[PDB]
Amino acid sequence: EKGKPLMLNPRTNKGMAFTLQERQMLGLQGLLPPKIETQDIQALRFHRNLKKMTSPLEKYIYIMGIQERNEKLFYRILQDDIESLMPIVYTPTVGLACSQYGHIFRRPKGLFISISDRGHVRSIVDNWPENHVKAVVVTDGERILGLGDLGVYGMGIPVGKLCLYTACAGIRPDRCLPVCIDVGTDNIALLKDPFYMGLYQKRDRTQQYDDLIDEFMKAITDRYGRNTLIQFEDFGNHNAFRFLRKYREKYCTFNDDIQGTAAVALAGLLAAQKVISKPISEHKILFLGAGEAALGIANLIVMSMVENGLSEQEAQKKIWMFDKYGLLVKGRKAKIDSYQEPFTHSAPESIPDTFEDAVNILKPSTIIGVAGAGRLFTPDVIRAMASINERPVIFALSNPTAQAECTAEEAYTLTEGRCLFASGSPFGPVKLTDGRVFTPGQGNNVYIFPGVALAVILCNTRHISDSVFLEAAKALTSQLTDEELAQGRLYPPLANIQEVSINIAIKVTEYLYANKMAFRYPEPEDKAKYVKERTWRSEYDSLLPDVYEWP
Amino acid sequence: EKGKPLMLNPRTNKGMAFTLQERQMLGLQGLLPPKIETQDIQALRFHRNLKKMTSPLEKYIYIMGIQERNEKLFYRILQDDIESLMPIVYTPTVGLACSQYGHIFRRPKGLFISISDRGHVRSIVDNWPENHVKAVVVTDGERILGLGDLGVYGMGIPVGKLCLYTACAGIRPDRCLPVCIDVGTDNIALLKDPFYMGLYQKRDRTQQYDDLIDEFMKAITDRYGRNTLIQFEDFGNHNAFRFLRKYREKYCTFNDDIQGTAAVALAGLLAAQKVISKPISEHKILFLGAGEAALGIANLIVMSMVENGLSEQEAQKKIWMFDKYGLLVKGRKAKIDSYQEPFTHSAPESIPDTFEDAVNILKPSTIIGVAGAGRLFTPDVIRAMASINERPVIFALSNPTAQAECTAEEAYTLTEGRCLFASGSPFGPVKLTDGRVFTPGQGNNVYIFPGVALAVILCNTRHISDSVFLEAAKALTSQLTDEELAQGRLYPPLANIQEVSINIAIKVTEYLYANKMAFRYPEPEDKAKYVKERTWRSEYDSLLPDVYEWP
Amino acid sequence: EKGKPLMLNPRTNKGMAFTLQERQMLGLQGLLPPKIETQDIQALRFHRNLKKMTSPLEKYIYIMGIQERNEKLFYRILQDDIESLMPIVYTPTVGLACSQYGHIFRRPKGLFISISDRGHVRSIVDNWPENHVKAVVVTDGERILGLGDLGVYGMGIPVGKLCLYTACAGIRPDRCLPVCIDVGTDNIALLKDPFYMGLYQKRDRTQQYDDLIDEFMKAITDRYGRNTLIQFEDFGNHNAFRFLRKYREKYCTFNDDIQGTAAVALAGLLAAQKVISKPISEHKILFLGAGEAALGIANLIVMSMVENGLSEQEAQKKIWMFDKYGLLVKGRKAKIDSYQEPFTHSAPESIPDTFEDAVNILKPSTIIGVAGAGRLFTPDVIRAMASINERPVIFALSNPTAQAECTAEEAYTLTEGRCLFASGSPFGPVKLTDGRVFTPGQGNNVYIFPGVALAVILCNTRHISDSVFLEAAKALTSQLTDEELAQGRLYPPLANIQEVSINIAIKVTEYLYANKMAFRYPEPEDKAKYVKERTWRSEYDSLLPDVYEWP
Ligand SMILES: NC(=O)c1ccc[n+]([C@@H]2O[C@H](COP(=O)([O-])OP(=O)(O)OC[C@H]3O[C@@H](n4cnc5c(N)ncnc54)[C@H](O)[C@@H]3O)[C@@H](O)[C@H]2O)c1
Ligand SMILES: NC(=O)c1ccc[n+]([C@@H]2O[C@H](COP(=O)([O-])OP(=O)(O)OC[C@H]3O[C@@H](n4cnc5c(N)ncnc54)[C@H](O)[C@@H]3O)[C@@H](O)[C@H]2O)c1
Ligand SMILES: NC(=O)c1ccc[n+]([C@@H]2O[C@H](COP(=O)([O-])OP(=O)(O)OC[C@H]3O[C@@H](n4cnc5c(N)ncnc54)[C@H](O)[C@@H]3O)[C@@H](O)[C@H]2O)c1
Ligand SMILES: NC(=O)c1ccc[n+]([C@@H]2O[C@H](COP(=O)([O-])OP(=O)(O)OC[C@H]3O[C@@H](n4cnc5c(N)ncnc54)[C@H](O)[C@@H]3O)[C@@H](O)[C@H]2O)c1
Ligand SMILES: NC(=O)c1ccc[n+]([C@@H]2O[C@H](COP(=O)([O-])OP(=O)(O)OC[C@H]3O[C@@H](n4cnc5c(N)ncnc54)[C@H](O)[C@@H]3O)[C@@H](O)[C@H]2O)c1
Ligand SMILES: NC(=O)c1ccc[n+]([C@@H]2O[C@H](COP(=O)([O-])OP(=O)(O)OC[C@H]3O[C@@H](n4cnc5c(N)ncnc54)[C@H](O)[C@@H]3O)[C@@H](O)[C@H]2O)c1
Repeated sequence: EKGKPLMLNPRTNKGMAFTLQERQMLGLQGLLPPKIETQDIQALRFHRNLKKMTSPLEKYIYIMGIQERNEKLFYRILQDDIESLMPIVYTPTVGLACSQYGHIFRRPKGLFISISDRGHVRSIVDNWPENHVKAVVVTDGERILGLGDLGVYGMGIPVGKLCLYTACAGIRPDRCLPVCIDVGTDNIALLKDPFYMGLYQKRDRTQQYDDLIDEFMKAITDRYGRNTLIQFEDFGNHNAFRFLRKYREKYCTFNDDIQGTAAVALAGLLAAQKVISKPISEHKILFLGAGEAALGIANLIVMSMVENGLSEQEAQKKIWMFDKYGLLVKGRKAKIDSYQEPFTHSAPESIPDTFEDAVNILKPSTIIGVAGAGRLFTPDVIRAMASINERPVIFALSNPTAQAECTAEEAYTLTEGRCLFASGSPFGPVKLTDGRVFTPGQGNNVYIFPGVALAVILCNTRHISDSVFLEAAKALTSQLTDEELAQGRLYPPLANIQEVSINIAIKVTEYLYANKMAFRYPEPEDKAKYVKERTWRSEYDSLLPDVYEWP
Repeated sequence: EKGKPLMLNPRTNKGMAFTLQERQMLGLQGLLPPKIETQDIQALRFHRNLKKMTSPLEKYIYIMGIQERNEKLFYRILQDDIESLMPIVYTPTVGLACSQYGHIFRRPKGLFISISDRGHVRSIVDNWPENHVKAVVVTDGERILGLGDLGVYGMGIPVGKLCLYTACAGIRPDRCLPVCIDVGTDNIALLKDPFYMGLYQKRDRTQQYDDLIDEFMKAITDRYGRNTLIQFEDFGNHNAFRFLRKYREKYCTFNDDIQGTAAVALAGLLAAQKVISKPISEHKILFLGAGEAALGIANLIVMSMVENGLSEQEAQKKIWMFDKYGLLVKGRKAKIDSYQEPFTHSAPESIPDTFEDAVNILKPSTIIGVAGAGRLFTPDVIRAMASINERPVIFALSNPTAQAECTAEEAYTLTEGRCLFASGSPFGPVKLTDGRVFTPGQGNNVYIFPGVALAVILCNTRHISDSVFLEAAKALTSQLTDEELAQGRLYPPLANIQEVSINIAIKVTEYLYANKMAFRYPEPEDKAKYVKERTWRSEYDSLLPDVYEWP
Repeated sequence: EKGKPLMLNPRTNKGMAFTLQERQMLGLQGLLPPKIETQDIQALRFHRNLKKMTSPLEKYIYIMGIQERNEKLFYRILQDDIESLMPIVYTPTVGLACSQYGHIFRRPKGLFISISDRGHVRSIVDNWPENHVKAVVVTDGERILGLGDLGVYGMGIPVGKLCLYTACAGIRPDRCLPVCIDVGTDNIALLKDPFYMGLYQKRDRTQQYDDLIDEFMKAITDRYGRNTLIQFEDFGNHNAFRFLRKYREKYCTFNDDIQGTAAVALAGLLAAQKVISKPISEHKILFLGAGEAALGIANLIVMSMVENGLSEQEAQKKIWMFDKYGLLVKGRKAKIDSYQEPFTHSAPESIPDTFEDAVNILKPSTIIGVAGAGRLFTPDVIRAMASINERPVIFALSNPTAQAECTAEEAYTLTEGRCLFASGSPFGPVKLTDGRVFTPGQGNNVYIFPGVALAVILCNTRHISDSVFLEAAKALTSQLTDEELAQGRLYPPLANIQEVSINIAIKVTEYLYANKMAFRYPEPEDKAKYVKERTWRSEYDSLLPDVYEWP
């Protein structure tokens, strides 16, 4: 309306950016200090206030406070210094906040559906004020980064993720809905806490759990549409793979942990090859770890191979996996699951009892660290790759840094700068002795999920096939310039995650349309112009009314 | 209404306290974490959080964020630890916040009137969303405590002041209005700060300034009534006195800086007399300082004296003042003003050039430190007094602690535990070589204004005479129990400022009616029941609609 | 929200129908009489009330007052007695209301755009409180039926028109937008009336007029979309045709006055052919009149013919027209326009000076009365036709009844019950000397536009081709059951216009998809289920919030 409510609403509050005319006309005069500020000035104010801040957590609390008060300024701010603000609002720090959730808590943020609510999920869904919701991010808080099961504190994740859907892709904030399904928590620490904000019960694993997810899926589509994008996040391996399969062809869904991961990784391996043009038949990849990330990446790698001329079987034979019980080999005592068998091959004559051994026995051309257990890519493992291959492809994806398999410096120096390196955690440029400076790239999931979400939404796509991620991967790598690829950059600078994201969305829409997966039909001729035109801008909208005379 | 709006309104918002029933029936189910908490658990969480807090400003930012999200909880917390929180929300920490204003600024909190809006102050005033305003606190921010002129940053004062009107007296927050008039600022640190939130101009001191205060005075009573309590604060000596003189008989107004000061001070003295019972005529009071506070406490002392059998001229002659220029003598080169004149006596035979000399030449039985210039109550002046009087009354009121004229330990030790001591800033017990524990009291204004504002509001009083303050002083001193005086306390424990404030309310109302100053006329027989029956409680209200069958 | 606002909103207001539960839980308990009624009792009360009503205008004022207080009830009532109410709400009574407008005026009901607001039409358009508008009906009020130019009083037309879009087709009322453009009025009775509610100026006919229609056309699609259904009505021949030509391929628009007329008419003829099966080439149609309606039905006949094996030139030659100036002959002094030209044939040897002569000289097998000038189908012309044709097709379409060319009794009696008859205005059975009951049908547009608007809306069609109307005509005629034709009905009973309208919807959608005219592409397999699944129901919705325990 007019007056105060205009200020108590973040979707409208312009704060001191309300002009004099607006303050006067809207009944705000006197309610704000005597100075009128522009959006530029407000961003400049926050930047300074955040600049002189210590912890990433306090930076988080402060910036998220800006979102609950002024959504336009908040995105302007976060878009003005996205490279550094992204890890605060999301990526690494959000996980710190999910730990303090309840202690740092100040104001709710999304939609909470508890197992106690079973049978009434649509009523809870109908309580969501937004009518035109296009992008939903769900989590049950069961697996938050390396923090484990945080219960309802996991809500901090979808919130931060959606923050990026908007900041990078330009997806409308009002059409985004963060959701957290509370079925209980297995984290005893939380259960004991009297300030815990969730169901005081152990994670319900009964059928009720499955039915509740079904209900929630149905309820969301019933009100918002069968094509409403629903992305699972931090669900817990078993549920994440099975729900992905169970719904992928029934709803517009996908799990970023499995597929976004798979695509960012593939994108790296693709930029590598653009360097060492060697027969795809000349590749053998070794995985340090055989879990969620490893499986998603293998599967998408295999798909890249097949589409190039190799059988499914052939593609999978060039992929080996080494988890905490050693090389995933046919018959081994340690058990192997469905998703793993395709990569569980016949034991070599020499069964390694060390990754370094495997690296020597199997002789892979590429190594991928997804074990999340420290520097397991020892100098012995490293130099044992630089010796085996002219240009070793080394991927240490385990986060946070302390968990990585190795640093960039380790990789580069130990390989005299002949390795193609990339990691999940950031590392600065490694300037060796000869003067060479190698700028390593970080394979962050944000390169993929935002542009893929927008493309699917703008094309009214109702089902997301894995082929869209291969397409996505390809689209990311195609962004890398010559010079970028010449300095060890297997990823475009995170500083332009925006145009990279649009470019990715544009390419993906072109793909959806050409493969009849799109349904917004008076089909655009210029898919670029199309996408570019539908991106939400953080610019403030003028509120004045059109007043004119009359002849 | 119901739904989100209910949560976005601090007056109604009860956070995790809304019951399941309320959430369901109100359209909130799903917008809040699946946990039901009590105001007790809530208070408990924020308390524990605040305990583990380092800096006070942080503490202030934290707690002021609760007040902007859940008013009830805020006052609940504030009242749960009144003594420790009052100084954060107001008393001393608030002044630190005013210097920060613009840096810490999260959301606006009061009504801003600028000399730019002259002629249109009513419009601004009509923008205030509350219709039944009973208590206004104004400031032009010209003299915030020791910080000086902080322009519009002075708003933090009326805001914190009012928090206490509510916290101690039970004055309904929705009937409180924090006001700040911006007529320019003389502070060059401000005029040059690009993120300053006020008018970039030197303080206007022309007729427009006076005209604007009148306009504001008329605009406020026009909308809310002529009996609307308007309290001035941190205005700057010349204006504070003259405006006090100019409207005290035209409106319902008072100046806590002048009048509330005179009452807590005077109430300390009255407390002392419970020990030193000698005739009032035998008193001689020497003031370290001759400013606003010296002239305030002095004039009120005179009245207590005059009302005790002394002519007004004699009363005046029992008081002496020593500013920076030395003893306020008749004829001194150092200029003397109209308000000091009555205390500028003829020069004694021995004119001191030092306060120690003065203490000697006049041998006052009472000394009041109000110069705000550090320890001017030298260990010698102290002892001088202990030798001139059996139980000397030493009042070191200058704040903050660093400006205090001396300390608890100082005074008590240098007097052997004979002196009766009081100070502006706090000091903990002073245990002596003989094991005698001496707990001094603090002369904080918060003792007077809360209970006095509520009495005036509830009686529909239209004017406040100094006699009302004399009565508050006597009402406060009557709160002192034998024991606390047996401990050195010249005031009741600040720990229970609530009841002390209510009891002062009941006292002053009784006096107002009895003196035909009250206008709420169906006059109560039990003034106690009357006051207590009208205090605002912090208890959450039930928001559940009445559902029942129809027989 | 809840409370009074819920009752002041016709969309939500359910009057005495709100349940006790809803009243209690919604804050209405006490604001409504202590009685709970059903929509059935409600409908029943207003029905009985309306039965005991004398004049139709009263009936209109009454019922239009229900629509402004309770939308659901309104459509419930309207649909409970569709045949008798349609003529009150629209068809004929509505025109009477337009003359009264300003006298009967209670509350505004649509969107008013004035030539005064040129350049600012978007602003006005943005003021419309509905965001998802699917159907707009525009009129400049230049030609309201027989009443002529009624300026802004023409608003009553789009309003009543739309009531039927909803009543018969099930098009959601909140997605309907009645529009009236005021560019001045030529009516002197209006220009002089001091209580006139429009612009006191003669109709603008300069470029500004054309410019304003464009502006309106662009402003409407700008906000709601390019596929937004915009229907023109009562515009005035020249404009209605030219604007129809100008935008039919630019926007999603049609003119019911031209196109809907041509379809009900033509659908009557098609019905007749179910009796007179002779080859289409053997048909000869003579028109009494050569205006908008004659040119509409003619052109659509041509298309049905052309699509049946006739060249377009021949089709045209099977039609003849007789305006006020006599037979439309080649060379006649009486001017002939571009639209009549194709039906202005070379003069026969015997040029009639009378329609009876014409009927003789051309011996048409079909005659259509569209001159709006009373009984021009003289008892002689009638018999002439009955002697020229075994079963002559006589269509007296001029309205109201007084302008009809002849009557049911007339035609049937003067033909011995051989003629196939249809009329614009209603006529009850015509029982004959032999006891043969002849129930004629009425060619009301309400047969076509409702079902056609819904088909176009649901298919996201962006343009409407005459072929769509040809299809509506064939879709309607297919509704006719043997029996009703056995009774003389050349159209289905207006009593069941609902299903007849839905069935026409399902038919036209099937045609739209099949001809690549639809754009809602996840194309339904069961178009019937698709249409029926999207009709708006008049049933009251439950407003009770979901309350339940937590196990
Ligand atoms: N974009 C990215 O950078 C990105 C994306 C997804 C996951 N990751 C990282 O991948 C790591 C693993 O994630 P996940 O979801 O696959 O986990 P997971 O728990 O599903 O699997 C971890 C695997 O590592 C193996 N492992 C653990 N300790 C080992 C050890 N000491 N020696 C050998 N193998 C060991 C386990 O057997 C297991 O198979 C995490 O650190 C995560 O940060 C990075
Ligand atoms: N052929 C055309 O180009 C055409 C046709 C009809 C209407 N329109 C215009 O489009 C508007 C209405 O169409 P629409 O809303 O379906 O848009 P759209 O068709 O351009 O977008 C397609 C889908 O993407 C979604 N979307 C767009 N931007 C989004 C964002 N930034 N964040 C999240 N989701 C987003 C929409 O909800 C929609 O479901 C109207 O204003 C109209 O002027 C264009
Ligand atoms: N309730 C309380 O405890 C309370 C209330 C009000 C004021 N105060 C304190 O009183 C002090 C002064 O307040 P004010 O508003 O009257 O100030 P003011 O500026 O109006 O007056 C200060 C006076 O002290 C004199 N002075 C300054 N330095 C001196 C020196 N070195 N030696 C002797 N005299 C000196 C000045 O001449 C001046 O007359 C402040 O520090 C304030 O904290 C305490
Ligand atoms: N004789 C009686 O005891 C009597 C007579 C009439 C009405 N009432 C009751 O009083 C209520 C309304 O009357 P009222 O509001 O004028 O009360 P009031 O007349 O008792 O209060 C006197 C004044 O003090 C103000 N006030 C009361 N509590 C306040 C608070 N906590 N904070 C700030 N200002 C406060 C009021 O606004 C009023 O101007 C009604 O609900 C009615 O039930 C009592
Ligand atoms: N669905 C229906 O039943 C329906 C639909 C549309 C129009 N109509 C009726 O058709 C009539 C005309 O509508 P229109 O919009 O085409 O009108 P119009 O003014 O555009 O055309 C009327 C034509 O009739 C001719 N005419 C007038 N008097 C004549 C006379 N005395 N003898 C011979 N010809 C004469 C005129 O020359 C003119 O060409 C109206 O009365 C209207 O009620 C019925
Ligand atoms: N494949 C499917 O069957 C499918 C796919 C996605 C969403 N949905 C459902 O559709 C709903 C929202 O989609 P939609 O509104 O675009 O529907 P829709 O796509 O089925 O309807 C097509 C068009 O017709 C309009 N429309 C429908 N009924 C109307 C009516 N009665 N009156 C006037 N206009 C009407 C709509 O506004 C839309 O522009 C959601 O609640 C969702 O559950 C169904």
